[PDB]
Amino acid sequence: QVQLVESGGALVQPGGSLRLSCAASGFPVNRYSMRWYRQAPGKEREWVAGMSSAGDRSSYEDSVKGRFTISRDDARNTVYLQMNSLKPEDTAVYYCNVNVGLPADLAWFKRNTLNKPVIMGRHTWESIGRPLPGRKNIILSSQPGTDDRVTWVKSVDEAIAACGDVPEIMVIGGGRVYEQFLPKAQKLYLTHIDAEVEGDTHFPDYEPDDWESVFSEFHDADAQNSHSYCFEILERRGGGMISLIAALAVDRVIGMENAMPWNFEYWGQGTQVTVS
Ligand SMILES: NC(=O)C1=CN([C@@H]2O[C@H](COP(=O)(O)OP(=O)(O)OC[C@H]3O[C@@H](n4cnc5c(N)ncnc54)[C@H](OP(=O)(O)O)[C@@H]3O)[C@@H](O)[C@H]2O)C=CC1
Ligand SMILES: COc1cc(Cc2cnc(N)nc2N)cc(OC)c1OC
Ligand SMILES: [Cl-]
Ligand SMILES: [Cl-]
Ligand SMILES: [Cl-]
Repeated sequence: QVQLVESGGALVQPGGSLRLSCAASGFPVNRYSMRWYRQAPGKEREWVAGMSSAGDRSSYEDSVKGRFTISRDDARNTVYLQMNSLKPEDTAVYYCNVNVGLPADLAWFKRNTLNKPVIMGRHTWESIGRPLPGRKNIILSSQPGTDDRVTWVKSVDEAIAACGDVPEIMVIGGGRVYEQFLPKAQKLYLTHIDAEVEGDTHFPDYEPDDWESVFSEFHDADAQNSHSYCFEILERRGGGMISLIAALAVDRVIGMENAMPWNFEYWGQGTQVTVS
């Protein structure tokens, strides 16, 4: 039922302007984070621009910031991309992207990680597929890095060193990374999702008795959030920078086929912009 339909692509002269539209159906655009991507042949797709669900933050890749501006039309349930000072290298298929299923968890994750360094394993980096704005992104891999926009490290010790002298480091997944950082963690930020879903990755088997809950907030399933969910912050009974943040369904399920099973990603059909 969720549909994203882009229009507005055209042939434009260098230095010209264009406005793209994405007509959305099946969800209200002003209540989800929305992103634009583009892809030219022989190149990987790249994130272009995004706006947070709350509408209080927008982010752009360096080559388009200022030139491009993202906007959401409430009455038309449509997302726009205004594009100025267009260059031949802007030639690409442009399309919108949205995650649906549990937007409250993604807002909670953003609120609790902005302006902190995040550490993730290579599989989680591939699943997210874009640098998280406003955070230093640190990727664990035993192999050389493959993206200049983030910091690649080859060990737990290198990952922590790359965070520098900060008050808090957020470890954001996935299962293998959580297993190694849980014994160093002083705090767990957990979203518990009341969903029975198949998983191939689980959060590590921590002992609830060894943790004290200092924050607990219950929420109901609603029109946007498919299942009841709760936010919890635990502190280790009896100091350090490391915190884990994770969303757990029933039986500590966190992933399936390199995605979160309660999250559904949708992509538009694309519209071709040609600058010649
Ligand atoms: N909150 C949630 O519910 C979350 C769920 N997930 C889910 O987790 C799943 C992925 O988790 P998982 O499959 O365990 O993969 P991870 O995301 O933990 O990444 C694993 C990779 O990280 C690298 N790595 C791990 N430890 C080290 C180390 N000490 N030194 C160097 N490199 C290291 C290796 O990369 P290499 O092979 O290149 O060496 C390894 O293959 C996905 O389904 C994702 O959706 C992810 C994040 C949050
Ligand atoms: C920002 O979008 C994503 C974020 C995360 C990590 C994550 C998401 N939610 C919570 N509570 N903790 C986390 N560590 C994981 C993701 O997919 C695995 C994401 O893409 C949907
Ligand atoms: Cl969202
Ligand atoms: Cl990207
Ligand atoms: Cl290590």
